[PDB]
Amino acid sequence: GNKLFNIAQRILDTNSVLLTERGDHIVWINNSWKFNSEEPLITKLILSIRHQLPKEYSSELLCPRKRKTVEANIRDMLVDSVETDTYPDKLPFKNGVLDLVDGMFYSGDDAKKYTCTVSTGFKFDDTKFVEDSPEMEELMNIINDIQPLTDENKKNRELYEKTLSSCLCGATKGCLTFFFGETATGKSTTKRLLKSAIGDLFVETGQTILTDVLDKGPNPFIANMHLKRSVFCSERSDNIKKLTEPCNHATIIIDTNYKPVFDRIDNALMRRIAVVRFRTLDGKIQNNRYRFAFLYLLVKWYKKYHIPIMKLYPTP
Amino acid sequence: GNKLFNIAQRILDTNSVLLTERGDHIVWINNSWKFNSEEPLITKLILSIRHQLPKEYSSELLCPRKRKTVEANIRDMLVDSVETDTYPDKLPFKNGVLDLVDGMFYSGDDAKKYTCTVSTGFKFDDTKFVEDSPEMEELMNIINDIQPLTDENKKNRELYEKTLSSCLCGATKGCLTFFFGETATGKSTTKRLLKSAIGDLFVETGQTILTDVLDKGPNPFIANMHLKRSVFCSELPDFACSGSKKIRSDNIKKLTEPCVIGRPCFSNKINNRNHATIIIDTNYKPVFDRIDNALMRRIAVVRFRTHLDGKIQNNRYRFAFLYLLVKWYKKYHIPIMKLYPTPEEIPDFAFYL
Amino acid sequence: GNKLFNIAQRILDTNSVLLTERGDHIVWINNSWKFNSEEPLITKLILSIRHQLPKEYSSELLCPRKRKTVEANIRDMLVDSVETDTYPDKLPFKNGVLDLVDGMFYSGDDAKKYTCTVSTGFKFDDTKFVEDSPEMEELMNIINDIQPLTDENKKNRELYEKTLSSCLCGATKGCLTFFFGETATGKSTTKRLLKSAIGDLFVETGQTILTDVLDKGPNPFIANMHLKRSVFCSELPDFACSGSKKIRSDNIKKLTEPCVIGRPCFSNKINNRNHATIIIDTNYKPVFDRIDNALMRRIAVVRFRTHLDEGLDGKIQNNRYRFAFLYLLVKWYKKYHIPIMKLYPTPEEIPDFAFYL
Amino acid sequence: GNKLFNIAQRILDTNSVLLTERGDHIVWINNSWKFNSEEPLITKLILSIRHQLPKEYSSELLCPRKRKTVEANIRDMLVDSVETDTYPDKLPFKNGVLDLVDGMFYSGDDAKKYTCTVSTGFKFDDTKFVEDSPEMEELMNIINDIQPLTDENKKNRELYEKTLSSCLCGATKGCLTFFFGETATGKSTTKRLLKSAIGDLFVETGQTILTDVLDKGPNPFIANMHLKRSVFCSELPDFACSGSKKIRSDNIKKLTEPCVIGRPCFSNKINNRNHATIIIDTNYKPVFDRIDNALMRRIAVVRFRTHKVKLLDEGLDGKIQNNRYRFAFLYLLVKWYKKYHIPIMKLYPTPEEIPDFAFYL
Amino acid sequence: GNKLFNIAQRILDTNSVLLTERGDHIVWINNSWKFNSEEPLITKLILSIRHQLPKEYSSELLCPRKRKTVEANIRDMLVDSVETDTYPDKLPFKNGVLDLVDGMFYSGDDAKKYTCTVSTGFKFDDTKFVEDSPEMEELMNIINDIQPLTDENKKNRELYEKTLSSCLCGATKGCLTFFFGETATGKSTTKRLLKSAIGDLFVETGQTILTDVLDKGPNPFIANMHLKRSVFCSELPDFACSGSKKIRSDNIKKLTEPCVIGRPCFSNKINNRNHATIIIDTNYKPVFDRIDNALMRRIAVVRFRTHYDKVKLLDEGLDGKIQNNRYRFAFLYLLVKWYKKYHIPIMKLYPTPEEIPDFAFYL
Repeated sequence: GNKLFNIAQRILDTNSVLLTERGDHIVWINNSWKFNSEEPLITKLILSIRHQLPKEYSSELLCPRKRKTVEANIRDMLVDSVETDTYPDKLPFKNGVLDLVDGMFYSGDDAKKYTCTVSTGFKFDDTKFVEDSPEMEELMNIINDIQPLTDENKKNRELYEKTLSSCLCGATKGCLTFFFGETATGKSTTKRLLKSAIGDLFVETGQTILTDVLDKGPNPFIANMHLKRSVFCSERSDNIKKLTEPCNHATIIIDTNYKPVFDRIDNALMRRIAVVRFRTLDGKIQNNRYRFAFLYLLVKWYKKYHIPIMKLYPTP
Repeated sequence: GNKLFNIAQRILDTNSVLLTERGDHIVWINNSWKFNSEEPLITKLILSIRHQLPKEYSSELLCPRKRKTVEANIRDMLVDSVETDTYPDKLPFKNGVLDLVDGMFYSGDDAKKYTCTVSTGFKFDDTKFVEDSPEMEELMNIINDIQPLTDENKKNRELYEKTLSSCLCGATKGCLTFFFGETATGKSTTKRLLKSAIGDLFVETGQTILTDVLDKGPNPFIANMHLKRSVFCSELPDFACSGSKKIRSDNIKKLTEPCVIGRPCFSNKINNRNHATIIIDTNYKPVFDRIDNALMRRIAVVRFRTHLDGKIQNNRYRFAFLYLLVKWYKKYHIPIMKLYPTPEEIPDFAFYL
Repeated sequence: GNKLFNIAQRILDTNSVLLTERGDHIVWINNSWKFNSEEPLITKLILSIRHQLPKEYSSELLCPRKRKTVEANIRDMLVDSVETDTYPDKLPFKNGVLDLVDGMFYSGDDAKKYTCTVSTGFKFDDTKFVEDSPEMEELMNIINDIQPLTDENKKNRELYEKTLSSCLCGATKGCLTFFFGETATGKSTTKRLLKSAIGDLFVETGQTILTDVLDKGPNPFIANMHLKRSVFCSELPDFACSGSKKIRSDNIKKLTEPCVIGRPCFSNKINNRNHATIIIDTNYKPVFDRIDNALMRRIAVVRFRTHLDEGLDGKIQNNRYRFAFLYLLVKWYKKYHIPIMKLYPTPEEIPDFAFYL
Repeated sequence: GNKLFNIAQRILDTNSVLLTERGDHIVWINNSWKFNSEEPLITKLILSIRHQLPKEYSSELLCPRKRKTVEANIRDMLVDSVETDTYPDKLPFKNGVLDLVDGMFYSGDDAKKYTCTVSTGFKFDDTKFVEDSPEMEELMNIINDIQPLTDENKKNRELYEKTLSSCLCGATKGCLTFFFGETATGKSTTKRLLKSAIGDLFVETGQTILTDVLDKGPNPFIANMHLKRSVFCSELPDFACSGSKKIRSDNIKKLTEPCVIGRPCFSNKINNRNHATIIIDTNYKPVFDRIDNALMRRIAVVRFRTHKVKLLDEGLDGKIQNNRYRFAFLYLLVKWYKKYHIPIMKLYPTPEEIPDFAFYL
Repeated sequence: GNKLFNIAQRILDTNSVLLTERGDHIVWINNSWKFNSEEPLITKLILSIRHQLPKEYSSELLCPRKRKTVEANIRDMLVDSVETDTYPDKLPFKNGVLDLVDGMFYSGDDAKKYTCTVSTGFKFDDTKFVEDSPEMEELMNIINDIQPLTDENKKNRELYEKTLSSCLCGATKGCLTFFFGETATGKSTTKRLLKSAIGDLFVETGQTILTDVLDKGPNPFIANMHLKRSVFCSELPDFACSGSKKIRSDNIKKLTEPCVIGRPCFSNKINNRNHATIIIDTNYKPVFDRIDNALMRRIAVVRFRTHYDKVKLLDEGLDGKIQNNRYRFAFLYLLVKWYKKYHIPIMKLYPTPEEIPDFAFYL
C-alpha cells in the first residue's frame, strides 16, 4: 500500500523518463528531451509533474526526501533501454519539431513520440515563416548572385540545392561533397547562412578529420559529430570510406580552394564523390535576421527533391 | 500546505538565486552576484534574507537542518537557466555597477539588472573619482614619462591607449598584445597600475597557455581566466637558443573564440567564456610554430622606449587611473569596441607583405 | 530563539573566527592565529572558549554532536573576507607578536590586531632576551669567527648583516643572495643558527625551483613557501661539467615578485604570497642561461673566507643560542631597515656580470 | 554530567594520546607508541584502557557509537603538538626501551617519557641477553672469522666495530661508509646479522639515491628513510665499464644533513628526519663525478679479506633467518657502544683508502 | 552485559580472523584464508560462524545492522599483527593443506594452524591422487619421451628432477636454472605440464627482468612474484641481431635474496618476499654482461635433446588433454615423490657452472 510507489508508477506511466542505451536517463521538462549525466533531473521532473496528480498524491511531493524515495523507485523500475533519434524526416527546435514531407510544426505532447535529444538552438515562431516578406526577396537575391539561376549553371545550381537540402535529413548520408572555388566566392557566406539557418545542428571542424586515424588518442572530433546534421570542413581514402558509414547524421561537405589530391584513386571512392564550382550583409547574420527565410527555402527544396527517397549521387 | 516550501517559493520570488547556463548557482548577497562551487552560498543567502520574511517564517531559518531543506527545495525549483554578463560596457564593483557609456555609478537594486557576476573586489568611492587632485598629477606625469607624448611616439601612444581602454569592455576580443621593449622601461609599472585599477578582474597566467595544448585533463590555468577582462602571460623566454618551445601558432586561434575549453579539478565545468584582452609582456620578439596569412589579423605590439614602486602596491593610484581609463574608453570605443592588428612590426610579417 | 544560535552569535561577537580571501578559516586559540584545512579547528575553539559564556551556556558544549551545529551556524555567519599579514615589521611567536621598531612584546588581545597567520613555533622568553648573557658572549665570538671584524671585510660583513636581518620583514624582497665560499666556511653553521632562531619561518627546498618551469603539474615545493619569511636553496652543483642544467634566468625574475604562481596537490589555489628572502647556498660561482641588464639589479653575493669546534653542533640543535641570535638580528634590523626595507645588488662580485658591466 | 566527557578527561589525564608535528595521533597500547596515518587508533586505546576506570564507566565503552563520542571529545581536546624522538641513546623494542649508556631495560610507565615512535618489531627477552650461552661463542667464532683479530687488521677491525655499533644511536651522522671487498667474503652475513639484530629499524633501498635527483616528482625510496637507524645500498655496479652513472657528489653531501628533502606518493610531506647510518655494500672501487674536500670529509672505508680462506657453512644462513643469533649480536653491539660512543657519538672519515682521494691528499 | 560484545569475543577466541603486517584482514571462510583490501569479508565470516554459537545468538546475527556493530567491535580488538607463510614444506589447495614431508592431506582446523595466504587455485581430490591409474602411465611415458633414462643422461635427468621438485617448497632458493634446448623438444611441453599441476603458484613473466634495472619507476612485473612458488621466463632472443641486450650480471644477483626491491604502480610497498624458482627458457646459448666468480654460484642448465638424440613422433592430443587438466594430480604425485627422494633434511639447489662454454672458459 505504498503511496510513494503508486506515485512512481503513475509518473512512469506517462512515458516521461526513459533509459537510453548509453546508460543515461532522459527526462521531459518544458517541451524538451533534456538529459544531464552530471546532475539527474528526475527530482525536477517529479516536482514539475506534481500538478497533474490527484490532490492527496500531489501533497507529498513538497518534501525533499519523499521525492528522493520516488526517484529511487523510478530508477529501480526502468529495466529496458529505448531507441531514440529514429525518425530522419523531422527537424528539431526548442519548442517543437518540423515535419518536412507535409511541412508543419508540432509542439508539446503532439511532438513527444518524436524522441530527438539534440536541438537547433533557437525557438520557432511561424508568423515569419511565410514567403510574404521583403527579407526573402533579399535572401533569394543574394542566393542568385552567389549562384546564378541560369541554364549554363543549371546542373551546378540544382546539385547545390540538393546538397544543402540534404542537411535536414536526420539519417546517414553516403556521399562526400566539395565546395570548390576561389577566394571570397561565397564559401564564408554559405557557411554562415547555413549556421544561421540551423544553428546548434552544426559543427565546424578542421583538416585533422582528413589526415589522421579516427581511433587514436582522445579525439572529440569523432564525438562532436554525434547527432549533428551538418559538418563543414574548412582549412586519405580510408577516411573517405569511413565518413560514409552509419556509425552519424552528418552531411559531409568540405570547402576547398585548390584541386584536391587523394592517397589512391580507384572506382571504389569515385562512387561517393561529388563536387560543385563557384565562379562569382554580414552584420545582420550574427543578428540572425536571415534565419527563417533560408529555412523555408531549404524546406521547399527538400519537398522538391527528397520526399520519396533520400540519396546523393556522385558526380565523377 | 507546507512551511519549508512557501519559504523557498518566497525566496525564489525575490529573484535572488539564479542558475547559469554552465550549471553554477549565483547568489546575491551584499549587492554583489557571487558564485562558488565550494561555499554553501545558497545557505548563506537563506540566513541573510531572514529579515525580509514574516515573523513566523523567521524563527525557522535558524536551525541548519531546516536551511538545508530550504536549499534542497530551491535547488529543485530552479529548472530554467539564464544568460550571464550580457552587457559588454559595464564595469562591476563590490557595491555596484558603473556605466561606461554615460558615467553614472548605479548602486544597490539598480545594479541587480546588470547580471555581472565578476567584480573588481573593492567598493567604489565617488569622492576619489574626481578629475583634479595631486594623485592624477602624479599619474599623468608618470605615464608621460613611461610613454612620451612626442610625435614619433604618437601612433604607438594611441594604440597603447586603445589596448589599455579595451581592458574594460566585457566582450570577446580578437587581437594579441605584445609588450615589446627593453628592461627597466615601465612594463611592470603599467601592469601594476592596471592591477590596482581593476582588482579581481586581473589575473597572471603561466606560459603553458601559449606553448602547450590546453586540453589535457584538469587545467586551473584556464578555469581562472573565466570572464576575466585581462590576464598577463609575461616573461616570454628566448627562442633562438639550444632547446626552446615555440608560440605554437595553432594555440592562439583558441584564444580568440568565446568558447575556451578547460576544467578545474574536482569539477565538470569544461568551457569558459573569453572576455580577456591577454597581454604578453616579453623582452624579445616571439617565434611562432608556423607562420601563415591568418595570423596577421590578431596581433598588436606596443613598443616601450623610455628607460615609486612602493606606493603603487598600496592601491594609492587606483581611482585616478580608473578615471583616466574611463575617459580614454569614451574616446575610441564608444560606437563599436574593436581592436586593430599591427603586423608590420614583426620582421617576418613585414617580409611576407 | 535557539540557545545554540545565541552561543554562535556570542563567539562571533568576540571576533575570534575570521575568513580569509583564500577560502580558509583562521581561529584564535592560545594567543595565536592558527589555520588548517584538514584538522577540526572551529570545534576546538568552541570547546576552548567555553569558559567565557554563562553557566547555562557552558553545559551544552560538552555534547560533541552539538558542537557541529554551532560550528555550522558560524560557517554560515561569515559572509565577507578579511586581509591578513599586512604588518611587515612584526614577528610572531607562539604566544605573542614582537614589534620590531621598538622591541616591546605584546601578548593577548593586543596581539590580536596584527593578523599574522604564520608562527615561529615556540614561546618568546623575556628573561633570556637580554644583552648580558654567557650564551650571547659565546655567540658573538662564533659569529666574529665566521665573519671577521676587520677592515678589508667590512662591506661584506655589513651586507651579510643586512641579509641576515632582512629575514624578519614580512614584505616582498627584490634581490636574491648567493652565499659563495669554500667548504668549512660557516655557511652551514649560519644556516643552522638562523633555523634555530626563526624556527618555523624558515624552509629549505631543492634546486628544482631554480631551474624548472614552475607552473605545470603540482609543485608542493613552492606551495610550501606560502607566507614563509626565509627560503634556503643549498647544494647548487658545479656547472663546468658537461651535463649540468644551467640556472634558468627567467625564474629569478619570477622569484622576486609580490605573488608567486604554483599549486599543491588536491587543491585549487595557485597564487602564493612571497615574503621570503631567497638565500642560495652554493660552493662555486654560478652559471646562468643568458646575461643581461635585467638581472644585475636582482643579485647580491657574500663570500666566506675563514677556514674547528666539534661540540658546536651539539649545542645548536639543542636551541642553546636561540634568543641571543634573535636579539642580535633585532639589533641589526633596527640599524639598517628602520625607514624603509629594500635590498641592493652587487654585480661586481660575479665574473660574467662584471664583464657585461 | 556528560560521563562520556569525564571519561575523555580521565583518558587525557593519563597522557596516553599525543599529537605529533606531522599531524598524527600516536597512541600508547601494550607498552609501545603506535600510529597509523590511514585510520586512527584512538578507539583501540579507548577500548583497551577500559580496565583503568570505575565500574560505572567500564560498561559504557562496550558500545562503538559510545566510543566514537569519546574519540571525538579526545580529538577536540588536543590543541598543541609535541616533539618526538629527541633521545638518541635509547633503543626501543615492542615491549619497552633499552637504555644504552648503562644498558638497562625499562617497561611500562618507566619507559614512556622517551617518545620513540619507531620500534624494532619484536620483544626483548632478558633471559638470552647474557654471555653464558652456546650461541654467544658461535657468534664470536663467526665474527672473528669474518674479521680476524690480528695486528695487521686492528684499525680495520676497530673502524668496523665503530661503524656497526653506530647503527644504534638515533642521531644524525655525517659520514658515509663503504663495505669494500671481494665476493663471498661475509658482507651478506653481516647484513643479515644486522637485520636480525635491529629488526624493523633497517631498510635496504635501491641505487636511485646516489645517481639521480630526489626532487623531481615522488620518490618513496627516500620517504622510507624517515627515522630509520641504518640503511644499506648494496649492489654497486662497475663504473670502469661503458654506460655507468657515477655517484653524484651533491647526493653524498645532502645525505649527511639533519633534514632530507623528498616526498612520498600522494602526499605533501617534503622533509624527513635523517637518523640513518649509510652503508654501501659495494664490490668495486667507486668513482665520483667531482672530487673536493667536502667529499673526502664524509667517506669511511672498511675492507673484507676472508673468503685467509675458511670453509663455507651451508646451514649458517638457515639459522639466521630463524633469528637464532638475535640477542647475541645485540649484546655485542651494546658492549661496543658502551666502549666507543659514550661521551659523544661521532663518525670520522678515512681518506687514505680510495685512490683519487689519496692522490688529492 | 552487551550481547553484541560477547559474540565478538567468542568469534575472536576461535582465531578465525587475524591482522597481517601489511594492514589487511585475512578471514577464514570455507577452509581458505581469503582477504580483500577493497572490501572486508568479516561480515561474511560473522554470518558463516552463526551455527557454532548457541541458538540464543543465532537469531540476532541476521540483521545486517547488528553484524555491522559486531564487525566494528571486532576491528577494535586486533592490536598485534601476525606473520603469514612461514612454513616452507606445505602446499595449499582450495580445500586444505597438503603436508609435503610425508604426503598427508589436512583440512579444517588442522589446516588452519599453517597460516598460508596464497593458494593453488583449484581443489584437491584424494581419489585421483593415486599412483595406480592409466593417466599415470601415460604421463610416465611422456616424461621418458621428453627425458630418457639412459645412462648417458644420468646427471641431466636427476638435475631436471630436482629442479622440477624444487617448485613446491615455500622457501627462498639461491640459484637459477636454464632450460636450454632446440625448438620442439619439451621445454614448452614441460611448462604447460607444470602450470597445470600447481596453478596460481605460477606466472609467465616477461623477458624484461634480466636486461633492465628494476629500481626506477613502477615494476608490476616485479610485484607479481609475491609468494609465487615458481616463475617462468621464455622468449630468449638471439644475441647477435639488432636489439641484442646482454644478461646483466648484477640483475641475476638481485633475484636470489629473501627480499626483492620493487613497487607496483600507484603504491609504496617496496619489499617483496621471494619464493620464486626462476627458470629461464632459452633456445640459443645466452651471452652475459660480464663474468665473475659470483655468478657461477647461481647458474644451472638442463639440456633438452629429443625431437637431437631422439626423433619421437609428434602427438596431437597432448596439447588437448593438458589444458583441460587431465595430468594434473598425476604430475603432482611424481613431483611429491621426487621431493621425497631429494630434499627431506634441507631444501637446496646446487649450481652447474661447468656446462656453459663461457663459464667453462673461465673455469
